[PDB]
Amino acid sequence: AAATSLVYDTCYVTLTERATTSFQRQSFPTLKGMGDRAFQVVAFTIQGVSAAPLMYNARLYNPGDTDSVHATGVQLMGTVPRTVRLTPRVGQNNWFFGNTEEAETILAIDGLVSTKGANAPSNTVIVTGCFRLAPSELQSS
Amino acid sequence: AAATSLVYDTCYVTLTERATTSFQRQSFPTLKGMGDRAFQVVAFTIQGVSAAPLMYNARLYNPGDTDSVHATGVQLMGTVPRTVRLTPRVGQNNWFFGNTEEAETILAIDGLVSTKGANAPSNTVIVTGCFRLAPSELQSS
Amino acid sequence: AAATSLVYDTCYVTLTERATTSFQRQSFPTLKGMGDRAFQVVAFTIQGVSAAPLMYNARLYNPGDTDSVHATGVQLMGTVPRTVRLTPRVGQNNWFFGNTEEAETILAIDGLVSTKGANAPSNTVIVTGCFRLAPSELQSS
Amino acid sequence: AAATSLVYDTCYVTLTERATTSFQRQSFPTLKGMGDRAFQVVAFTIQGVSAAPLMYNARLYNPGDTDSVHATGVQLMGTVPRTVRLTPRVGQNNWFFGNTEEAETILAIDGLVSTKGANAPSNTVIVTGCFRLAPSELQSS
Amino acid sequence: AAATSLVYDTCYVTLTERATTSFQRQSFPTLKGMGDRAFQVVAFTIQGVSAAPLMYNARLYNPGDTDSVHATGVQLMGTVPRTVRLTPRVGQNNWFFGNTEEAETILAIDGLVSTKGANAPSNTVIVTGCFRLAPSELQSS
Amino acid sequence: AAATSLVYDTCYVTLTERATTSFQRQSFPTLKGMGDRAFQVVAFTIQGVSAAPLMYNARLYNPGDTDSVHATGVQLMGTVPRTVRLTPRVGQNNWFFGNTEEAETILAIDGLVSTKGANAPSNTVIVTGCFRLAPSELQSS
Amino acid sequence: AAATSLVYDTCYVTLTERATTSFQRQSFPTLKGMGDRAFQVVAFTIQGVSAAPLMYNARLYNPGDTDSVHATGVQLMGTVPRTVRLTPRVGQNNWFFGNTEEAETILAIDGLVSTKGANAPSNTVIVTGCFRLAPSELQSS
Amino acid sequence: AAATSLVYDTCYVTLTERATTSFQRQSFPTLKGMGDRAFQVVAFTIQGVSAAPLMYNARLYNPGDTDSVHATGVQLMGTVPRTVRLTPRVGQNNWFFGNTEEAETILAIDGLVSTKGANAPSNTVIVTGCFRLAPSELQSS
Repeated sequence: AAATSLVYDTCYVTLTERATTSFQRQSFPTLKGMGDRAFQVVAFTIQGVSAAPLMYNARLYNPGDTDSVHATGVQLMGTVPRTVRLTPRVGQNNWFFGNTEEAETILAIDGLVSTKGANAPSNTVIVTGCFRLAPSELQSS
Repeated sequence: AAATSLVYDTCYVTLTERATTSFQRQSFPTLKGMGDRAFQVVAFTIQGVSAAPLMYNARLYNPGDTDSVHATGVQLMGTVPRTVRLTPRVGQNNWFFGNTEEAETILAIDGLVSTKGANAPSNTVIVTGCFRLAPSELQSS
Repeated sequence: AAATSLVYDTCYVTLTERATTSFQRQSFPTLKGMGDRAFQVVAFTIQGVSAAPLMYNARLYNPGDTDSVHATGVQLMGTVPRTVRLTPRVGQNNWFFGNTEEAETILAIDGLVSTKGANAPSNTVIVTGCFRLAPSELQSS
Repeated sequence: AAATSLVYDTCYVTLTERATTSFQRQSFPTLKGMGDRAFQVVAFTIQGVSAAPLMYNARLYNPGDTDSVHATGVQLMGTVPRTVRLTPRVGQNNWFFGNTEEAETILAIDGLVSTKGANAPSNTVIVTGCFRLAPSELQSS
Repeated sequence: AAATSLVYDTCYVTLTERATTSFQRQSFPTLKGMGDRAFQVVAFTIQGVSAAPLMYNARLYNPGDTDSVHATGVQLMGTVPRTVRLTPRVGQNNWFFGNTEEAETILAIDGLVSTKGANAPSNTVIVTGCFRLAPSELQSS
Repeated sequence: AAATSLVYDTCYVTLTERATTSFQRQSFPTLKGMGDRAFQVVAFTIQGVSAAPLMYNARLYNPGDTDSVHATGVQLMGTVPRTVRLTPRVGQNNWFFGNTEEAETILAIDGLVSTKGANAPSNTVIVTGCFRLAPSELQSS
Repeated sequence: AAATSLVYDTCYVTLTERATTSFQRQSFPTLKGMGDRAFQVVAFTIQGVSAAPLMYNARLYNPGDTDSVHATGVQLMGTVPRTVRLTPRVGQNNWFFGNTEEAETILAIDGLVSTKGANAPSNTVIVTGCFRLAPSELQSS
Repeated sequence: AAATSLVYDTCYVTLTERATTSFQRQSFPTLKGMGDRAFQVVAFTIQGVSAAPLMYNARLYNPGDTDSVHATGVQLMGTVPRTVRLTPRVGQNNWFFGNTEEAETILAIDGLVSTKGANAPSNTVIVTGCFRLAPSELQSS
């Protein structure tokens, strides 16, 4: 019997008006280089500052889905950091197997503007994931 | 943070002796036209009347499965409405992502006869689903 | 007996100085495409950010009224999201019948400026409605 | 001060496959001939027998609406009486003023079939309303 | 969030034998000049003195109704003030939107005589309304 | 005996650097058009946003005074709404008689700058008064 | 309503140094011949004896995954039976639908050696699965 | 030590007037294909619908008996499903060894008519068995 580990990884980014920013396995330091060991999304924390009015929407993906099974819903962005926590419930947190490709999408954050055609002001978003890890699937000699 | 909504949708149908009736996303009014927002099956209620002896079997599908992961098992049909409730347990209720195709199967109900080659008498079945809905995955301007 | 469903829908917008933004049935994704089934306003949540000083006033309409029966009263807008909740009491929440036209007004938000003739700075408003839904009024075959 | 009266009225009918049966003020004996005194729907009880499989859907109207604000949802009909009770909640029970026209619709019951083009078998439906009555609006001499 | 105000307004009148006296928005001082802000009837108090036998009947109207949804029922009038209180229950107190026309009817009081063709003796009636007020629907600059 | 009513009225404004903005009877919708009925200041709520550093000072006047008997003291203004409540104690809340002139001053708000000769940046202030109202002083026929 | 059955199935094997032994649906007697009825992994018990030092690693697969979502982690093997229990948590136990192919992988056990190129000594492993079974998806006549 | 499994299997049928329908090992999906592992009857549930008056009698057999050691006794059949549960007590539930032949009889249901020579109307019967299973009797390599 080998106990499950728990880790917090974190990348960040600047959002773009009519675009979606993808956070894949490679986006999270530890997950990117931990090797062949499965993992699961426990919770995600999203902090966000924008120089001017601006919205976003963080969406959690299940492994191999073409679209997100969970989301935070549009969030406003002020000139001050504001945090939102996304938590998957049953059926929104299937485990990603050990060999999940580096480019696999985990969390995607859409950028949105309320005035047609407008462009996103300066803005930053810090995304922190909380993941469980099953035992390493080691190689024999 | 945006709370999960809960909705009851309902279609119906006449079953056919050696056929399976599929209830897809489009079969449920609200789900059909709610747009890009994920959902999950909470419970299903099946009512059924048959003019003569006749059986059926409601089966719950997970998203994208070729076969059902849960079922009610064959049920008899009398000349009076009789209700059965199907409830998914963990692993039988994965969430369907927001962009799930309209033709995706959710619940399938097989029609059965106990005498070889016989045909199904007049019969109706009312199917009501209970679904959870994640936040809408809106578009930017 | 068929239980009432509860749903959260949400659109957003940029307000204009001496104009009123109308949120009609079509403005809410689920309501827009759920078909012929009545609904009622439970509560409305309004979040708002403005790049510079700016006011607004959300007003709830009863079905078919020429004017709003409830309102939040003018609200100030800062460079940071600030939420206000509008809740109808008895007589301010009559049900909208199933066939309510898509263009029917539910919530209207006026934009206001404190200096004569001034124009509204960049601003966004996220509006979330909480609605009850009566059973679907289905068609026969 | 004059206390509110409470009355139970009741008509019945045979439903038709792709038609809607309207129960108007005139359909209820007492309401039809009580004169100029307002009233309100408290509850409705619907009993139903059908010689063969058949569905129906009772829908409550508010005064002067073009469509129903409440409904029971489709109900199955067996060869034995089965009762359903419809109860309006706030916003679904506005009072009908004393001079409400005899032809005003209160409850409408749709008839439905699960097989395209089929016809409704023998069937009866007993509808009982429970209404509150405000004081009579009498005439002077 | 802006709290609801509560106000007591009051007009009076002499009743006429086979006539109905209408108390419209303009009849109540504050309501007449408060501007664009919705309101609701909480309770009405009616005091009445008559030099000789005489009856009356106060009736509450919902907004835009052609007839009253509530009433006190005929009341006798003595040579001494006698008060009656009319209180709307759910469905008899819908809110009047902010722009309700000044001539809109709220309470109507019928005058009645027990002897055919007789005329009403000297009489006065003091009517006091209790109303809730939603926030003012202000104009922008 | 006629109970005292309680009302919330509200106007707003943009402040000017070395000027005082007066809120008179006419500035409050209901008070402006309620007619001949006395009133008293219960409390005042002042919200304020400023695009840049800026101060203000709300001062309550007694009826007919040449200067304010109460004040909030200078308040700072940030890029986010900040509320302050002014409440009169005994001797600072004398009643204004029914015929108080429309131009009578109730609350005055001074605008202030910390750098000599500087000008006030964009700014808005929402002022809400809470007033008690004595019975209407009606006219005879 | 038909209750879920619970079954224990068990196969065994000799592990090979740099190879992975797959336990598919066919490997478990009952599952192999039970027909079209879905099932789920509850727990797995692995017993193991090795004539000389030797390691192994049991890994649980979700249905249709290319890699395992759970594992026991490398385990040592002595000259005496030693048991380890593998239990899936949420997201590691999705149900396998009724028509799951006989060759579908459920549990895979890797064989490992600590000295490069060495070969595995005599060894046996007994694997017992605990599975839940949904109702049979029967055929009509 | 290996725990006993518990399974629910279920077949169905149309009964014939003066005939006995046998449910053998092969009639139950799981039992038919589970291989060499003994089992025992825990309980049997029998549901039954008949288009017209008709009787039946379910009888439990011990392994290898020429006649049933337990029975439900004649049961009436209505136009509505009616369930009966048969439970063996000690001496009526001997275990069937692993190699029990597929054609071995477990439960037999006689069809009966109350009028001499009459024929059975349309009818269906759903039979569900509850069985305990001893460990599999596996083969060596």
